[PDB]
Amino acid sequence: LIDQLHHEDSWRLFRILAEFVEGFETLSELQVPLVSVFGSARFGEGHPAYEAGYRLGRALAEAGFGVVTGGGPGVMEAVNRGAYEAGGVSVGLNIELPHEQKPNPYQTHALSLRYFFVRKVLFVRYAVGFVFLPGGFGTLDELSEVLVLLQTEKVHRFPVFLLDRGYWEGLVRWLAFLRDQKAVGPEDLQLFRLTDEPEEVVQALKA
Amino acid sequence: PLIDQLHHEDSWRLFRILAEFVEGFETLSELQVPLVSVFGSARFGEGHPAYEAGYRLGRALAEAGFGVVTGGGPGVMEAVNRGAYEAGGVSVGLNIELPHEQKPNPYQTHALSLRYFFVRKVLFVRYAVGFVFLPGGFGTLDELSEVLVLLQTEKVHRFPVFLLDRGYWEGLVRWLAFLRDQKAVGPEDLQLFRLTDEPEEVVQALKA
Amino acid sequence: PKKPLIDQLHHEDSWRLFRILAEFVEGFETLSELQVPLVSVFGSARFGEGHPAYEAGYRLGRALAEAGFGVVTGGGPGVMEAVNRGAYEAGGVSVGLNIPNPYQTHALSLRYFFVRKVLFVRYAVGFVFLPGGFGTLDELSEVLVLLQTEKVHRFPVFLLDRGYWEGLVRWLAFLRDQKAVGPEDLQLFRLTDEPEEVVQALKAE
Amino acid sequence: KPLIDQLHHEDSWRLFRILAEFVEGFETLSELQVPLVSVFGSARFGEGHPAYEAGYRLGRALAEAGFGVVTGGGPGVMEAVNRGAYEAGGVSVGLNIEPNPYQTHALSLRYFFVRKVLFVRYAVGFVFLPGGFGTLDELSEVLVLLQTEKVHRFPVFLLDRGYWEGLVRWLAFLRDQKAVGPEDLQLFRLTDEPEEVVQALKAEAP
Amino acid sequence: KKPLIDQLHHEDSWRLFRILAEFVEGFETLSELQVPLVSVFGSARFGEGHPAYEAGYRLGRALAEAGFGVVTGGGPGVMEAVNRGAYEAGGVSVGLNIELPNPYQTHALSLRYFFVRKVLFVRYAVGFVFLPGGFGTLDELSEVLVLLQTEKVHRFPVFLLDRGYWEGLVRWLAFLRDQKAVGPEDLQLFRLTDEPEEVVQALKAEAP
Amino acid sequence: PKKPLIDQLHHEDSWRLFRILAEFVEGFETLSELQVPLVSVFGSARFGEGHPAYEAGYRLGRALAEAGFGVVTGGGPGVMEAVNRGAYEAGGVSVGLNIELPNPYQTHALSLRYFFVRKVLFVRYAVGFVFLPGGFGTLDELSEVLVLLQTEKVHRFPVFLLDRGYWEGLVRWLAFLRDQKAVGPEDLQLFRLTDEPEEVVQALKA
Repeated sequence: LIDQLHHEDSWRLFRILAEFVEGFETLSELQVPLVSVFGSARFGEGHPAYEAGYRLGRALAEAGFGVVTGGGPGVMEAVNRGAYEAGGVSVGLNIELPHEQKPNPYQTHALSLRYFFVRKVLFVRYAVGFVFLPGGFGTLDELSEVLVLLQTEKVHRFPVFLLDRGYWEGLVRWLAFLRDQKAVGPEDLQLFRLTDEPEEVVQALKA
Repeated sequence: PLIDQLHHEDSWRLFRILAEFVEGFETLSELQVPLVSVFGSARFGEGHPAYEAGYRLGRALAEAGFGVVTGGGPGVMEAVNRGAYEAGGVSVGLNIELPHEQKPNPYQTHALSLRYFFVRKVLFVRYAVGFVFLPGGFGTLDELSEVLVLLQTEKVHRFPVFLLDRGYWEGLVRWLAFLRDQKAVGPEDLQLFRLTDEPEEVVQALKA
Repeated sequence: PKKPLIDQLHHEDSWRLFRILAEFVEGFETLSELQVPLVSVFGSARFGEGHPAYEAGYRLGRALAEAGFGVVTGGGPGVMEAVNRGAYEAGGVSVGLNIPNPYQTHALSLRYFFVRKVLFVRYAVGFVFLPGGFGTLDELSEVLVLLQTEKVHRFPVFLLDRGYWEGLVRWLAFLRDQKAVGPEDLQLFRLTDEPEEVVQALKAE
Repeated sequence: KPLIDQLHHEDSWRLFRILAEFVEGFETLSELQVPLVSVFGSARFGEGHPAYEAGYRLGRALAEAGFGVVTGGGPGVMEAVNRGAYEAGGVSVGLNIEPNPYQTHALSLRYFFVRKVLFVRYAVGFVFLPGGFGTLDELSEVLVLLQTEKVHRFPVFLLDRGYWEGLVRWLAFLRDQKAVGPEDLQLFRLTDEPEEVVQALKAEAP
Repeated sequence: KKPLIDQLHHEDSWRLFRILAEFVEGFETLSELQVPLVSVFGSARFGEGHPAYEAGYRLGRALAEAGFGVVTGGGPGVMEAVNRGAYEAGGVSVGLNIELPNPYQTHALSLRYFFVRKVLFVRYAVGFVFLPGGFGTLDELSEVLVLLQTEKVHRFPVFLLDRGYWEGLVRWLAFLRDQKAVGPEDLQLFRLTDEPEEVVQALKAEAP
Repeated sequence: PKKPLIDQLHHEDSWRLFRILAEFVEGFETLSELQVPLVSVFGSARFGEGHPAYEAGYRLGRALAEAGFGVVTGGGPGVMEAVNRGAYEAGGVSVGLNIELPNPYQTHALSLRYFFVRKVLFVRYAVGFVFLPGGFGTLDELSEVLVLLQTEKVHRFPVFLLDRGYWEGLVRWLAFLRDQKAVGPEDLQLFRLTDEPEEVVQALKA
């Protein structure tokens, strides 16, 4: 049987298990409500998405929320920074990639994960809401994931916001096409909300 | 006490999660044919273009010698499992347990029932030699965006990714091209997938 | 081909063990959430429609349901099916710990027999045994040991059909004569020919 | 508070204890390098009793024929079996339940169902001597497992014709009642001589 | 012919689960004891007749009568002396046996890993007594001193029986403090004493 | 108020144990993929630059890296840093098994949370072990090594104590243990005293 359980590669589960445990340990003991935030790892200082990210972080911490990001560069860094400097709780769920990049230096708690799926469960398990700033493959990845879990009711409902109407217009319309094709329910597009103001997102969560 | 702390951690959930991973590995590991993950709408039934196309793809892959792995649900997944099943090929369903349960189709040579989307998503890639996305909705988009990420960042081998039915994906691909003009995605990232109208082209690429 | 269940376990394959643990977790959630009092019943898997034990099984399930109790069986054919059927058709809560008859309100799907053994007693308010073979003797035997050694909370145990249990009960009296069992270990179970005497007894506790 | 009643779907640690016993038991038994015969008998019949003498001689002969013995590790007949095997230079295992001095290998278990798996997992044979509830409990489980094929097949022997007479005659009643298959009673053989048990086991082994 | 440690590999899951099992059983078994636990380690070679062995018995018994439970490495020699003394006195006698066990243990733990045994030795100890021994005893003593010095475990008195036997070692340790290799109060982590009675005496002076 | 590491181990918190198991996994992976022969080295964490111990450490590291060996230390300050620094600066592979809850001369810096995992990592791939003047930590590591070697719990490898003058008292006392018969005849041969890195290198070479 040595060959079977080998091709089974179950030993990979020790670390996967270590990652879940630490994650539950760390996130479950936080005292403030957690808001998961996402955005481009590539939009740095100056970029509208970065500035909006920093303002989002700041406002969330000053409202009592803690922020959970991938702890990477770009708007993630901006969001961690905004909440960090404001003194709020700032979590980073760092993913280990073949083409790394150091974790931003604005994490109150920093978790280092090897698997996206563990990182994904941790983004949802303790969230009172999710906010998506302009991003790329990774951001769409997270979004589509939350949409499914909500639409299918696998996880309790929670507010989902997409910041910057013009950036997301393209996706929203295709989703409307999906609704026209009857691929998604008649009320499924109301699972998320578009806005151009961070302040508006925070007010909505503050309730 | 710590009893409260351990309670908030809610780790007893891992027993089931682990059982599903272990069972999933034991099962898929034993299969002896290259496995192709296939996705499509759970709502487009018999008669619908996506369904017929799915039936043809399922049948073609089995003929070529591949086993198909789907979410075991209705619509295109059913058609894909059926095409494979009826051509005598290995047909796998990674059925997901939902609040408003859809019934598992009857065309699965191997059926697994999972409570967790993430476990199911892992089993979908761990043993795949390719991915085919047929018209679908939120469920399909979620699988597509996940695999694209895994390929873009290179966490898994760059196996072939196909999107069947050009006109259907047009909106998404154009928006992705916009993500490119914005530099939110790499210059070559749109080459991670191939858009096509011909099931034959997909099977041919996988055979090659 | 595929080996017997127990033999599929190898000291090398440790992760496989979590499949057993998860079965316990799931089983405990499923049965503990139920609020009706749960009475376990075991009996022959070969006595079908028209057999005395089957008819008795049907009357028992019915009476138990009529009384507000829930019944827990092995979920198979024979007197087992009779009991789930009698309870089920009377509007009672019917549970089956399946290793399946179509008379189950809650059908548990279990891979391991020993998890079932634990589930039969973890929430038991009583346990009734009807005419059966090895499986029934197996289950009765374990229940006596478990109670005799106090590995589980105490509950009444009834054996239905005096003539049928006769030989075994007498042999047990012999074991007591030999001093293999304690002075009052045979007081762990009660003998009766009436499903009504079983329901009365349980209601009285 | 009873062991079973302490089991809750949320108290993970109690579930890990079950895991721990499965791990240490499979690890210990699997590495033994002699065919393993399980033995069960009265915990109450100490030296002087005919079952004890029978158990002592059985373990002895077992050890001498190159078999290892696996008992519950308690007093009485179990002690006698371990002792007879131990004093003959043989491997002598005790699956102690939460212990006689004649155990070359001693396991500490809290969960009965785990011990029950370990009793049969590597069993090449199973012998039952005169006993009480514990003995009836183990025997009847082995027969169910052999009957429904939940474990590889292995011989089962009952020792002391006069003591098991009531139980056997009744199993015949069961077969006649047809609550048991035609050759299900054939799953075991009733005997008086421990030496033939060992002889028959050697015959069923190459 | 393979040493325990060399059999560990990141892919050999079962051996890592045995490590898991030893922690689970070790912590459960010891945590449930309702008597103050005092760990004792000494020569596995010195037998009946030798002072160390004799003193082990007095220690074992005196501890049991003062209401303390004893935890030893569970082997022969002085280890067995302590187990026997406490046991025959009706006290709680624990053995952390290593599968390289004396019959005087109220609870016998089967251990294969030296590092799991080391943790279990101090996890619940309210005192540690060291009798004349060899490599094993020095090893366990060094461990305790480092864990205490370093605050890796809660504090507890440490006693060394037989001022003569330990003479060479304590002076060398004194040399270390002279050399600044150790801190100003690190030699205070232990005390020499000639009779078991004294240790049980100093112990009785503890938590109210 | 938090407590010392060990006291944070509760019997009810079973899942937290996988963090330890994961640590071993990662540890075994990191170290086993290295191709250079790994020599574990231990010494005082207090003796810094200028202290004979530190200077001896630097030369030992240099000597081992130049001879082709990779060094493995606890990764801290004092003689540890000295050793890593000597090998690192000589272009050798420098490894530190750091307990993080680390000196700048490490090619590979492992981050460990459990000190007991580290103890296994110090010997699992050891081709040899060198101990320099130190205190409680060094003696603790020496003892464990001697015990694991004595009872053959790990493959044999050379153990060297550098600075005869400093180890004198300990070695003298150990000889006393042999007179007392607490240790075996050949047991003291498990280690060797030396006043120079070069003897260590010529030895490892052979």
